[PDB]
Amino acid sequence: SGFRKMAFPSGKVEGCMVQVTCGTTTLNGLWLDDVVYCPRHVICTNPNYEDLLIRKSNHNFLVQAGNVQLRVIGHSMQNCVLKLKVDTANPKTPKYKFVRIQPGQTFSVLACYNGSPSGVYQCAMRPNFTIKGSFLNGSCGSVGFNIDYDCVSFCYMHHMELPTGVHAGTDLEGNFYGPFVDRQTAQAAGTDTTITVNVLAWLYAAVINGDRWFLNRFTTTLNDFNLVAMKYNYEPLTQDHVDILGPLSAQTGIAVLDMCASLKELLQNGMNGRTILGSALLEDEFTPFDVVRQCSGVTFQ
Amino acid sequence: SGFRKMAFPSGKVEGCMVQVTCGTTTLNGLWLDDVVYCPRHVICTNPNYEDLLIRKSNHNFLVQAGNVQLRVIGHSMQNCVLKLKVDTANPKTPKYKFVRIQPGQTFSVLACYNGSPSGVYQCAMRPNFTIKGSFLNGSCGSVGFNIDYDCVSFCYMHHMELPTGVHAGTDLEGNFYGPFVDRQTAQAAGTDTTITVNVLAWLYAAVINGDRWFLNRFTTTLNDFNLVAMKYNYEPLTQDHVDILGPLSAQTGIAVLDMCASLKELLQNGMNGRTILGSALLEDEFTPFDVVRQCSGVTFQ
Repeated sequence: SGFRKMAFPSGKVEGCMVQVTCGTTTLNGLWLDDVVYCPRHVICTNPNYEDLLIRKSNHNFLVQAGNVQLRVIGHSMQNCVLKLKVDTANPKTPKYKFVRIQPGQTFSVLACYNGSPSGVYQCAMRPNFTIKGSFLNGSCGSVGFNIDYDCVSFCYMHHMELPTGVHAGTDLEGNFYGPFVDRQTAQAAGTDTTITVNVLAWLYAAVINGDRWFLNRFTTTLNDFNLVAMKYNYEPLTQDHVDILGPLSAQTGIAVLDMCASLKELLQNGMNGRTILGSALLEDEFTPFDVVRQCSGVTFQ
Repeated sequence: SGFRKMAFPSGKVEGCMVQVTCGTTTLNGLWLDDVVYCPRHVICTNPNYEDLLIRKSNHNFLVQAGNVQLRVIGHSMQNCVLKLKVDTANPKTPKYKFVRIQPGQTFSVLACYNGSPSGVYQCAMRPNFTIKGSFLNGSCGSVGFNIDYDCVSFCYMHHMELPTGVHAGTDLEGNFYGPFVDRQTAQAAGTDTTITVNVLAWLYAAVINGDRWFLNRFTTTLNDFNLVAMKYNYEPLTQDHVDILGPLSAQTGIAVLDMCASLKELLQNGMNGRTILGSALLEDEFTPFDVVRQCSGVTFQ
């Protein structure tokens, strides 16, 4: 029992983190097999990166894997990431994939500086394709990831901070999440919404942990819920969401639409100074999979 | 910018986690050099563990380090932990120490099942010597830890769940945190308090991140604060706490006693539907060191 914002063990990823220096820019890179991936705004000198990359040489890129120097024998650009071919394959390369996630899905972030990992935390891809991360100068190139049994699914590379303090970046093929670019504009985040299906999974987690004060006798239809959800800036709930919540409904005997009715009441009345799972807010950064994982017992390696 | 419940990178610790089986009991153990540490209630068959350990043989203890079997060549008891001497030193042994923490200090937990790490999360040692963790059957033997540069400071081994759903365990010399024992009684947690000095560090983190709505013109003395703190079940604030907050006071120009006055007002009025750092509650599981680390940029390895 208990419920915590939990991240994946980060060891498999620590073994891939390296430092990349060019000119007076230093950031983090990801070393898998014989390629080092990093953001392309590491190249020298409003931008046209194809111009700038042709005016460059392999020997301009310094790459540190701990103490050991790494010898760059080739480069190329893929969308907003840079691929630096080095002469040594990473012996610590885990089984991996490059995977792009959907708004509402969660991943773990390994924040890094100068190639040295600093910390690990859990977070979600907001519906407006930002993430509320924690980053300081030099964290460029840190990656986000999930782990399934023994395989590391990389889903995110960090690129920049937006004026509101939230963060933006790309998948590992170099394609940005959301309408952002790797050059200086007045870009801003769109207006965000709350991830409805996740709030309901979190409520099931509370029931499984002995909080039931918010439960009620009422029920409601999908349509009448969504009418109330949109009033409070909540995502619509789909029939697929109702199926994905099925297993959690079974374990507790609370029908999905019954729990919707409790959420409707919580939105219309607030919590009256009570708390759920140690929180005075409705939490939306836990998916149904996350809740089942933390209450059933699944491990990895 | 941004502020997140952050844990230490867990790789150095994953390399020490092993599985220990005896009789029909299976739990996790910690493998450093040529010793495997694990809770002693793994021994067979209200208890007297010295009786039970003398009726046992090295070959009763099965130890799995991944696939490889480990050969137990000796055993001994240290307080509530068991030391199992094996014939192989762990090549992945990091530089480490065994260190006992104080209520109010934080550490990272690597939750484990059958020797396989499952997840990593941050938490605090409550003033009543419990921790609000997340654990399921089989997590016995998982450890908590801090990392300072390259050295792993182990501070916790998990032992049991208490009737309220909170957790209890020992340091790595086998001495329990708090008035709990490794046998079945009606033991319960004492009444808890809120960690005052941590709430103030969290408020400084909010100021550093652009939340200032709770700041005020007032001030207050140490004595008049503590009179209000004790009313709301808050720890007393000491002059040492005021010194430890010094550097954060400097960075922001908010005098420690000025911020106390804001906390006094927050306690007497509530937040009026506003939030601080994404939270509708006053958070008390971040220390001054934690806040400086996450806003200055210190890494490890």
